[PDB]
Amino acid sequence: VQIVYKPVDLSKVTSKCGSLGNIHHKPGGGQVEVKSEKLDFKDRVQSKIGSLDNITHVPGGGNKKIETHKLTF
Amino acid sequence: VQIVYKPVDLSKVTSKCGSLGNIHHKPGGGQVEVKSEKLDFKDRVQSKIGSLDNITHVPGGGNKKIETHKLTF
Amino acid sequence: VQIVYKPVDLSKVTSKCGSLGNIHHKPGGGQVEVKSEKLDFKDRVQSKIGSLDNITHVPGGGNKKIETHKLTF
Amino acid sequence: VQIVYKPVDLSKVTSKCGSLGNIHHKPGGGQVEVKSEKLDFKDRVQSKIGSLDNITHVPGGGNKKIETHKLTF
Amino acid sequence: VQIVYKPVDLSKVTSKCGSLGNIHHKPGGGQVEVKSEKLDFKDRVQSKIGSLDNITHVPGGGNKKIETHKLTF
Amino acid sequence: VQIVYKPVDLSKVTSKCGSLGNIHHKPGGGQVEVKSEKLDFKDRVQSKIGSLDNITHVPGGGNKKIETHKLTF
Amino acid sequence: VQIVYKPVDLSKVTSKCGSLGNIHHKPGGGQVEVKSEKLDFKDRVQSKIGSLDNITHVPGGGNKKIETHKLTF
Amino acid sequence: VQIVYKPVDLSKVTSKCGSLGNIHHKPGGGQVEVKSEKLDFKDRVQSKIGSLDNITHVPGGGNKKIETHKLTF
Amino acid sequence: VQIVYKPVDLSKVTSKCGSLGNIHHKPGGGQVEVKSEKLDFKDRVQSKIGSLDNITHVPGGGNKKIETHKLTF
Amino acid sequence: VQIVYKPVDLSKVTSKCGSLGNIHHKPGGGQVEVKSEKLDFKDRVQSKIGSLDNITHVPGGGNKKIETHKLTF
Repeated sequence: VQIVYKPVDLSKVTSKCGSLGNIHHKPGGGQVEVKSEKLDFKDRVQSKIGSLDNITHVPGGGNKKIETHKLTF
Repeated sequence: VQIVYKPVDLSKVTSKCGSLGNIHHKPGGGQVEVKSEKLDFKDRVQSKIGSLDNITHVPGGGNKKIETHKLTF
Repeated sequence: VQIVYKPVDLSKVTSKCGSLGNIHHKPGGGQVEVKSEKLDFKDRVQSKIGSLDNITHVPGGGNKKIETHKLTF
Repeated sequence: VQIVYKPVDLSKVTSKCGSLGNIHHKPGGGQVEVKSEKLDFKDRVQSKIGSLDNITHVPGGGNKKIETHKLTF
Repeated sequence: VQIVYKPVDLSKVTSKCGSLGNIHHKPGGGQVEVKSEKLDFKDRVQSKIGSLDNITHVPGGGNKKIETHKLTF
Repeated sequence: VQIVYKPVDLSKVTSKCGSLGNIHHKPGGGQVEVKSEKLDFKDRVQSKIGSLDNITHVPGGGNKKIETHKLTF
Repeated sequence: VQIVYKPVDLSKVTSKCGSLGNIHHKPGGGQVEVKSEKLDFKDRVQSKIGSLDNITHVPGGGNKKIETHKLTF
Repeated sequence: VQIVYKPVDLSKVTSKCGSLGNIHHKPGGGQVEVKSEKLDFKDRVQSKIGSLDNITHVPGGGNKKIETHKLTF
Repeated sequence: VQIVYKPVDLSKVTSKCGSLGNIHHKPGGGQVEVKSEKLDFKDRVQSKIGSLDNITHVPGGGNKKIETHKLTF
Repeated sequence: VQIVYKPVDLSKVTSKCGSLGNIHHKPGGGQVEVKSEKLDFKDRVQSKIGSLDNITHVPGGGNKKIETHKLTF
């Protein structure tokens, strides 16, 4: 068995941006309610229960390059 | 068995943007309600229950390059 | 067995944009309601229950290049 | 057995856009309601139950190139 | 068995941004409520219960490059 | 008074040239003579008097782009 | 009075040239003569009097971009 | 009075040149003569009198970009 | 009075040149003569009188970028 | 009076040059002669009188960037 694995990555990921300018995120307030009696969690549970998510994600360049190489035998 | 694996990636991912200008995200408030008695989670559960998601995702260049190489035998 | 795998990627993904200009996302508030008694989750459940999703996704260049190479024997 | 695999990708994906101009997304509020008693999920369930999806997806260049190479024996 | 693994990464991830300009994130206050009787957690539980998430994520360059190489026998 | 001045220039000025090849500029000699008695210069004079101009202007790409923006009140 | 001045220049000025090749500028000698008695210069005079100009201007890329922005009140 | 002056320059001025090759500038000798009695210079005089200008201006890339911004009140 | 002056310069001035090759500047000798009696200079005189200018200006990249910003009140 | 002056310079001035190669500047000798009786200089005189200028200006990269910012009141 002879294997060779020479992936040649080169990829430029360019993004210039001379300006972004003013931004405004001014919503109003809102309510949340959840009601139950009991529960039970098992084996890799993930659960957000009740939230108010206000975000302002502003990268001056936010290029997400991602990769996943993987071999197996 | 003789294998050769020479993927030659080169890809430019360019995105210039001289300006973005003003932006405004000004909604109003809204409510959420959930009601039950009980539950039970098992084996890789994922559950958001009740949320108010306000986002302002503004990359001055947000090019998502992604890849997935994979071999097996 | 002799295998050769020389994929030559080159692809430019260009997108210039001299300007975006003003943007406005000003909706009103709305309600959500869910009602039940019980539940039970098993084996890779994914469930959003109740949400108010406000988004402003503004990339000054948001080119999604994606790939998936894959071999097997 | 002799195999050769030399795909030569070159594809430009260009999209210039000198300007986008004003945009407005100003709807009103609406309600949602779901009602039941019980449930049960199994084996790769995916279920959004109740939502208010407001989006403003504005790429100054949003070219989605995608690929999928795949071999097998 | 002879294996060779010479991945040649080169990828530039550039994002210049001459300016970002003023930004404003001025929402109003909202409430959250959750009500139950009891619970029980087991085997890798993750659960946020009740939150008010205000964020202002502003990188002057926030390019997320990520990778994942992986072999196995 | 409200003025807005957003000229969006984009113009490519491309000129490839795979080769120019041999060139020869082999003229002969010539004479020049000027005769007078006196003179007098005033207020932004420009005067070449007597010259032998041999030039070989060979740009491998000599695209003259020029512009002139101008406002006034 | 409200003025805005956002000229968005982008212009590529490209000129590839794979080769120029041999060039020859081999003229002969020539004479020049000027004769007078007197003179007098005033107020921004410019005067070349007698010259033998041999030039070989060879840019491997000699693109002259030029601009002139100008305001006034 | 409110003024805004946001000129967004971006202009690439590219000029590749894989080769220039041989060049030859081999002219012959020439004479120059000027004759007068007297003179007098005043107020920003510029005067070359008698010259033999041999030049070989060879930039491997001689792109002259130039600009002139200017305001006034 | 409110003034804002945010010129965003970005301009690449690129000029690659893989090679220039042989160059030769082999002219012959020439004479110069000037004759007068007297003179007199005043108020910013500039005068070259008699010269033999042999130049070989060879930049491996001689891009002259120049600018001139200027305000006034 | 409120003034703001935020010029954002970014300009790359790149010039690669893999090689320049042989150069030769082998002219012959020439004479110069000037003749007069008297003179007199006043108020910022500049005068070269008689010269033999042999130059070999060879920068391996001779990009002249220049600027001139200037305000006044």
